[PDB]
Amino acid sequence: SDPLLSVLMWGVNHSINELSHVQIPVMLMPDDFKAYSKIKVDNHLFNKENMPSHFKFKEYCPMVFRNLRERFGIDDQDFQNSLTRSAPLPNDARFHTSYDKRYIIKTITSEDVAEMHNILKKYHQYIVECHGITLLPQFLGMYRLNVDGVEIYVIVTRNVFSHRLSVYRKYDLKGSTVAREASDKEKAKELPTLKDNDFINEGQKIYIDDNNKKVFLEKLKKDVEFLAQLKLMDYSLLVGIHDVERAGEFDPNIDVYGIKCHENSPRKEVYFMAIIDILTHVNPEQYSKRFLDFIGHIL
Amino acid sequence: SDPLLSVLMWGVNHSINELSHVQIPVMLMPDDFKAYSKIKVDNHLFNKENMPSHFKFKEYCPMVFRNLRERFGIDDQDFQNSLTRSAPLPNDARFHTSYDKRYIIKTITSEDVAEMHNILKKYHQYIVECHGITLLPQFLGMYRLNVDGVEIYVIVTRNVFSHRLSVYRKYDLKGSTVAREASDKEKAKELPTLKDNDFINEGQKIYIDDNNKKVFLEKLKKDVEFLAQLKLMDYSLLVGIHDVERAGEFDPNIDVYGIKCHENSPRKEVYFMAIIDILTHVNPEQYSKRFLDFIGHIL
Ligand SMILES: CC[C@@H]1C(=O)N(C)c2cnc(Nc3ccc(C(=O)NC4CCN(C)CC4)cc3OC)nc2N1C1CCCC1
Ligand SMILES: CC[C@@H]1C(=O)N(C)c2cnc(Nc3ccc(C(=O)NC4CCN(C)CC4)cc3OC)nc2N1C1CCCC1
Repeated sequence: SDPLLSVLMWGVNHSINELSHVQIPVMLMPDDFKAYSKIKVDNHLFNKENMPSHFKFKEYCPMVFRNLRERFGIDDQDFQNSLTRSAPLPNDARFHTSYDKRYIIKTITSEDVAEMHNILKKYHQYIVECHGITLLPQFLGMYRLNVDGVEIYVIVTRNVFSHRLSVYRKYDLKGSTVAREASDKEKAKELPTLKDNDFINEGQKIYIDDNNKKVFLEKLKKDVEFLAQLKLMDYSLLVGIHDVERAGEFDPNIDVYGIKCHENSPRKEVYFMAIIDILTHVNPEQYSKRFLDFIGHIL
Repeated sequence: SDPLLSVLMWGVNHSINELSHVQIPVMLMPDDFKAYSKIKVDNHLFNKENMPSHFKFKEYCPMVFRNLRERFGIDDQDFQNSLTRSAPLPNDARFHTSYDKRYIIKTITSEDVAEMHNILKKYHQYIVECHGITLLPQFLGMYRLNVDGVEIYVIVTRNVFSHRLSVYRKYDLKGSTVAREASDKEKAKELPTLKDNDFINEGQKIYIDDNNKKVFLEKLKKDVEFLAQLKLMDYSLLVGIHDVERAGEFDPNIDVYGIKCHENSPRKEVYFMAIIDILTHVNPEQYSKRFLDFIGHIL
């Protein structure tokens, strides 16, 4: 056990238990976007084996994230279990993934937390309008952890990749002018992280039918315009391919970002694509177009 | 809902959930008697309907009371349910009783808390030696509650009376020289609180067989010597009678203080007797003898 993780599991557990008692209305009030719950814990000569002795836990806008979870088809108990039944696994910007591979837990700066607060209402409204059908990150919770001296902020999102089906290739696409190539140290890992020019060079094709491709690009258009209108940029399209003839039917209700290949595909492939890395604030305007140009071409 | 109660239920719930994860050894260490766990909670614009916005909860020596509960045959989950499933009921020195009538919850002074800390180790050792078979109060938990401005201390004990069988008469016996009579305002309540001279005047007899009477007085002797040796005094014998031919078999494993009447008793009676009010610190020495003289006579 690493203390900051134990506090997170402890905290998510506590937070979801509290909410289970709250009466949940259909609507959020404007105050729900300014809300939080803090808990400070001090154990003197008690419970040394599991928890640290002195820790704080803060949940931002618990009602908003409760409402978002349900809008994204996530039940609070399942969300609880996925984060609590067993520890989240590391990858060390480092991230953790829930033991069941459903959720990602990433450390963010206080600046990112400030930007999240800044866009949360508009983000929530967007999710309402598109009925939760989007390629944007699905934000599920946001927390502050303190363990004697160290303060960190985390956000929780839905995993873009599958919780069963492995992924043998991964891309990260921005469609920028500034030459985007991968480095060689990455290449030597179980799954590297290829970039723009690796794609427009290793002759990578995505075999999805002309309907699936139409829906996707329509979504992508709306999402990216929303991102641009908030003056956000430097986001990527995360692309991940699962070869069936290596490890292939999936659950579209769990692996919500999956798209099957069309019938004429050279190999049985499942694609996982969504937008990631949205919280940084040449400009945002053309970045969106430049992003849309690129993806329209490569797909 | 009265806020201080909600905090207590909340707090007992939280505390028992924490312990459920702790590995419980057979032995307590000396540090366990100096231990505690504090939790401070701040909700900003959140959860107004159930909890107060700002409260603190402190549990003293959680390991000791965990150990005592089990020694008194109380399971932590049942204890939890009894205090949490529905609110405790008032009687307003005021007290509350769990909704299932199993437990008493009384407010105490910081001075009482200090005295409890002072005697807890010796008290625990006494419970070990008598294998939990005693007429002393069964202390099950001790807490501090804060709700914005107001700080209170509570202790939890097992109810001397039954959780089913009603009680139509109640005495409170010290066996003092100083004339002990009841007042008339008490008499007009559903169950008054009669005192020494009400007993040695209304010709009250306790019809228990000569064996039951032998065991009881032996216990009483040991208990009271223990109390005296801690320089404690001003405790009473709480006596409560249940007439079967008004409202009578009981569970000796729940109503642990009950004694059936012998076969020749004029009416079918069940007696509930135990020591109460021990935490005040002419002297303690003879008070014990004086107490023992009286009870030997009246029983
Ligand atoms: C909130 C961060 C952001 C985001 O916005 N969302 C929505 C997101 C959703 N899902 C994922 N999923 C994964 C993305 C990359 C990897 C990956 O690179 N895995 C390798 C596997 C082999 N080896 C152990 C080394 C690492 C694994 C993922 O989950 C299995 N990542 C997301 N990211 C990324 C993660 C942190 C920065 C970008
Ligand atoms: C920790 C306080 C102390 C103690 O040490 N123990 C062990 C204790 C264990 N059990 C009890 N039980 C009851 C004792 C008295 C009464 C009683 O007087 N009830 C009336 C009933 C009708 N009406 C609503 C008005 C009040 C009810 C009890 O439980 C049903 N009391 C105890 N007391 C006493 C309680 C506070 C001071 C003395």
